[PDB]
Amino acid sequence: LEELREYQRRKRTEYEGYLKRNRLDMGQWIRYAQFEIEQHDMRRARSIFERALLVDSSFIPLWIRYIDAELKVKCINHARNLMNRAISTLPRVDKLWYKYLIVEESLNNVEIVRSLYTKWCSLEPGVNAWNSF
RNA sequence: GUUCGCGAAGUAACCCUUCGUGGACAUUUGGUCAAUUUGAAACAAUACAGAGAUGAUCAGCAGUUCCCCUGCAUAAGGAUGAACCGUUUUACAAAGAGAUUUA
Ligand SMILES: [Mg+2]
Ligand SMILES: [Mg+2]
Repeated sequence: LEELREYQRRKRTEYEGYLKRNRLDMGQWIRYAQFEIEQHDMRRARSIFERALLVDSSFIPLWIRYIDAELKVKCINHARNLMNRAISTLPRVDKLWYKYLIVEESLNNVEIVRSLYTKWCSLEPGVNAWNSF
C-alpha cells in the first residue's frame, strides 16, 4: 500500500506547490480536483472544488464539472442543493439554467421543472429561453 | 503587646506590683513559574551536492509564495538572499456522407 500511499502523498505536494504560486489557472484546479475523484475520495474532491469557487465563481466551466463530479458517482442531493447556490449566484447565465433542466429531464420528475420555469420566467430571460418552455 | 475601665490580693495617706475580667487598637502574603536525561538553542566537523541569463564570462534591480537571516531601520546586504522555469483534452455544436438498424 505504501507504493500507493507515498504516491498519493507525492502528487498532492506537486499540485498544491503549483496552486500556491498560482491561485489563478482554473485548469489546474480542475485537474487536481479530478485526481482526487479518481482516488475514490469525494470528501477531498469537494474541498478542491469549493476552494476553487473562492478564486473565481463566475468561471462556469468550474461549476459544471462540479455537477459532473456529483452525478457520475450518482450522489444526487448534493447536486440538487448545490443548485440553490449556483443559480442564486448567477441568474443571468444560460447554461446553468439549461443543465439543471436537462438533468431533471433524465431524472424524469416534471413536478420539479414545473417550479423551475416558474421563477425562470418571472426572471424575464429572453427569446431563446421562453421558447424552450 | 499597648491603653481605657472594672473586680481582688499584698504594700498601703489609695500608691506601687500581681492575678482574674469587658471594650478598644491591628486583619487574609505569594504562584501562568518545583531542583540534571523524557516537551524540544544553535553551530563546528565529516560526507555528498555545487553559486542566474549564455555560444561564453559577467553588473545587477524587481515581482510572485501558508519563505527567512543580519540590522535601530520604511536603509542596505545575505548565490542578482531562497523557493518558483515542472504539468496541461468537454459551457461544445452546426452542415453533410457512408454504413448498421426499426414502427
Ligand atoms: Mg531577490
Ligand atoms: Mg537584495
